[PDB]
Amino acid sequence: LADLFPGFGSEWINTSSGRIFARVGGDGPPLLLLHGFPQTHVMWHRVAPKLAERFKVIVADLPGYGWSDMPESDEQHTPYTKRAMAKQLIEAMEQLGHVHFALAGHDRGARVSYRLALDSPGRLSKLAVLDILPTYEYWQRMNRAYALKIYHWSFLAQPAPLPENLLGGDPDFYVKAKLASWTRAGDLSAFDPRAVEHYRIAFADPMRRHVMCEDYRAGAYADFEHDKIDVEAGNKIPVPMLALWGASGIAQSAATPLDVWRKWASDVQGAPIESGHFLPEEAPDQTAEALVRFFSA
Amino acid sequence: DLADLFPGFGSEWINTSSGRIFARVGGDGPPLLLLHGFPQTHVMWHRVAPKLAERFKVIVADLPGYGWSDMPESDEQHTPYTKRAMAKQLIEAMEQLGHVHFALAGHDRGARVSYRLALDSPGRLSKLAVLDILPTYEYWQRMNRAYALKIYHWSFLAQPAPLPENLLGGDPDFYVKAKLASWTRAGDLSAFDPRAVEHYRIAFADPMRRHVMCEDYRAGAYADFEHDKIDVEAGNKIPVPMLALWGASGIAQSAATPLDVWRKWASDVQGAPIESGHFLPEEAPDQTAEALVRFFS
Repeated sequence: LADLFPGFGSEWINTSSGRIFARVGGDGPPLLLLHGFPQTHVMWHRVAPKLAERFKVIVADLPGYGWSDMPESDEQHTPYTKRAMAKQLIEAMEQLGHVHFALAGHDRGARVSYRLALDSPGRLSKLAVLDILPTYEYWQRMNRAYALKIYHWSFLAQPAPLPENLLGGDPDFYVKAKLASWTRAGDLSAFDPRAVEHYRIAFADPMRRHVMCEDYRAGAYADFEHDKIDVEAGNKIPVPMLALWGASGIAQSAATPLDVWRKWASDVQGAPIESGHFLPEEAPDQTAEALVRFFSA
Repeated sequence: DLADLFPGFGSEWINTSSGRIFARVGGDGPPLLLLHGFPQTHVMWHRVAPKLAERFKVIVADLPGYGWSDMPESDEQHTPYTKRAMAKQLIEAMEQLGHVHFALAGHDRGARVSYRLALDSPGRLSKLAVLDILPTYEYWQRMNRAYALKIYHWSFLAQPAPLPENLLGGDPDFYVKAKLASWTRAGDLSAFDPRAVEHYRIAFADPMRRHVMCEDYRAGAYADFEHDKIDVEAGNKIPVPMLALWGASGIAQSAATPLDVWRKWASDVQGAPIESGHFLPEEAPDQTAEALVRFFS
């Protein structure tokens, strides 16, 4: 596997729930970058160097993803709930002395991120979420069109071992299919092939696949419940927030992203980026500039 | 290997313009066509058909593309696996037997053929029974988080080929047994005759058969929904006396109370829950068979 972060260090961060792997580079204010599915921290490899000019960039594999440890799950999928992941990453950052930091997340990582901001807003200076709406909003908008678009939300959340068993026949196919299907172009061309290999290798591990399903199971159940509590309580993220989404990404299929995020966040700016779902890889310069601009003031 | 679960039934290969329909035929008296659904074949009627065959000419047919019926070549609109097209094909099959006016009971996909048949060509039916379905429109209209999770396969199997085909190829025996078991009240395969499960497993082991099933579900997401929508919007009602039976633990009762739903679709509907999961004729053959004989005779 290629080193896609030339000059970044590699940290194995102990937490109570297992080690978090991260690449760490740059200097200045701490900025944690979180990837999503079916990716690993290397999806930031085109934007992290630009970020590392201005920030101490921590490019972490989510709990259970990539090279991070995989806490054993349970019937409530607890360690793979975004609430638990957020707590674990808070612990990780505290291990580095970062008790107040900036956070950009994409996909599942963005769900960790906004849940972090809801649960522990004092930990965040600013938050950026890339190509998501809250889990609640996806489920609340789960009509025929959207159930077909993000079928994987309900397929991967089926009880184990159903998705695991189907995924295990040809894991390569499914990870490449998801990478390809959510880009603007509909193929793998946006990705560095070395990055694709990282994703594919992570996906080839049945335990990693199981964790991804647990993530999606949490997404269907506890995460939704946690979000539901907050929306019905009118709890809003008070952390200044950037919502970026792909013009051809997932979030904009569900609804107008900024409208939605304004219901969840008191201080949110937003911009589309001409991109499919994989903003930092499909549109690295535009994503990097948006993030630098936002986190720099 | 494959047991004969209809001793005394003939076996009929019925030619149609779209390919052969396989059917077991028994009994004498008024014709009654029995259509199975997914992921089964005609043998799912093996426990109720003999009781029916005491009063009816019972034609137990494999749906087009299912079981041993021929598989018409599909197209970009999945036309031959739309319920409208399958209904036309089964009408043609019944005409080959000289049955232009017949009784029809369908389960699952077969019940979708059956009510579409009833909407399109109600002059063909004396009486209709649908087992454990609501119209396809109603499932998509009711689509929400709970139903998406419960009938995730409606959106999974409707994904563009070859995604569900490739995934189902990951563990087809597991998948068909998982569907069979998970939709029963027991949660396991104990309600089924092992020889019937073998029929379903063998049909499901064929990749072409699995592709047809996906074509059926693709139709189910697109054209079938559109056809149903036209009828809802035109206020078209099934005018054939109909019986809606559903499993107290079945697929229909979760989304909406089936008789109240079917009354919006049918002018003359009676209904009863059956103490069973989805597979009424196998989980509750006596109760199902009683209801059907009572309704049809």
